Amino acid sequence: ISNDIAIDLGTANTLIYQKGKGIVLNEPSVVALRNVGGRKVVHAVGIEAKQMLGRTPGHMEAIRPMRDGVIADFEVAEEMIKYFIRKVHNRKGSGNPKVIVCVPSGATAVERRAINDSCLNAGARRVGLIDEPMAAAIGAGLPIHEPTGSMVVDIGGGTTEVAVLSLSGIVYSRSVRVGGDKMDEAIISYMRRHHNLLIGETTAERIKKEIGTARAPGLSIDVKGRDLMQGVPREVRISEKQAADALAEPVGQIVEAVKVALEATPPELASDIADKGIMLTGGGALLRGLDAEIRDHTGLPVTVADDPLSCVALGCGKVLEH
Ligand SMILES: Nc1ncnc2c1ncn2[C@@H]1O[C@H](COP(=O)(O)OP(=O)(O)O)[C@@H](O)[C@H]1O
Ligand SMILES: N=C(N)SCc1ccc(Cl)c(Cl)c1
Ligand SMILES: [Mg+2]
Repeated sequence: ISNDIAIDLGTANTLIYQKGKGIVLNEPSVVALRNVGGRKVVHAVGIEAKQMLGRTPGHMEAIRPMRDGVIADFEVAEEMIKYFIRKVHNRKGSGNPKVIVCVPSGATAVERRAINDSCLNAGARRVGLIDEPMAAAIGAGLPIHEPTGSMVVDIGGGTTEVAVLSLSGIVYSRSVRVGGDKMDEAIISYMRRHHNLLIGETTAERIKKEIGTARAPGLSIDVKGRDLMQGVPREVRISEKQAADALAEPVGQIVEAVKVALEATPPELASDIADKGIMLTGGGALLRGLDAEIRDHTGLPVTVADDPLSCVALGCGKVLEH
């Protein structure tokens, strides 16, 4: 029994894999803070904190400290990390925990040092950082040890990360701040402007999951929220076609990010990718029809990973075990 862990520190969700056990934590990357005196104290982390989004009293806030793929608040991020690490600790396990944390290509030296330090402050004896797209690829079952290039497109909350890998190494990587959050935000903007209804970010995510799609059909759901002009609560019906229209902008931006990456690919790797095509991972890959949109605009085969939300955690878990 071990306390060694591998951590997917996502913009929206954090997952921990524990050596010998598998994925033992999967919670929103959210911290709720309460004002006391002039100080902010940690009130909740993870599942409860996300439920507080859009629902806080004045003396509280709920924050996503990694929301845009950068560390927005080092102290809150460190509190989040230490909370999750402490939550999975097994008193029956060995000490001197080794901790692997997945790092997106664009993370800065300052951010990497901060994550290292948070892990040490949580009781880690050793901290290893591994490249996140390597983790995503391994978790998606890509044979990244082969010479032939593989492309992974990882659509998360706050970012989409594209990488080309070969022989166990990253050859190209690019990050854009378009992903699941931009999709939610487009649905929010759509509801405001077309239906005069103000909706919360959690409701927007629910709409995206239930009726969202990258391609117009159709079916309909009830959407409740705040009236734009007068403020009274009310509800409207929204269809798949409407949701498609809402999501078209961020979908197009994701497709463009994939095109930009492809365009940077040198000849031999382009040949490789022309054969194998593109692997989608991340929760954004669950958007109905996104694979088809990418295929259509690139002319390349597009596959959706098995269990796209868990690919990175599964991948670094594999690395942890070996
Ligand atoms: N069924 C779904 N359809 C579309 N998007 C989804 C679905 N399920 C989850 N998502 C989105 O995936 C994103 C989370 O992806 P994830 O890979 O966990 O991101 P991160 O690693 O950055 O935390 C969120 O924007 C979430 O709303
Ligand atoms: N994992 C993501 N793709 S976004 C959050 C994030 C940002 C910087 C670092 Cl070092 C880390 Cl470890 C994590
Ligand atoms: Mg991720």
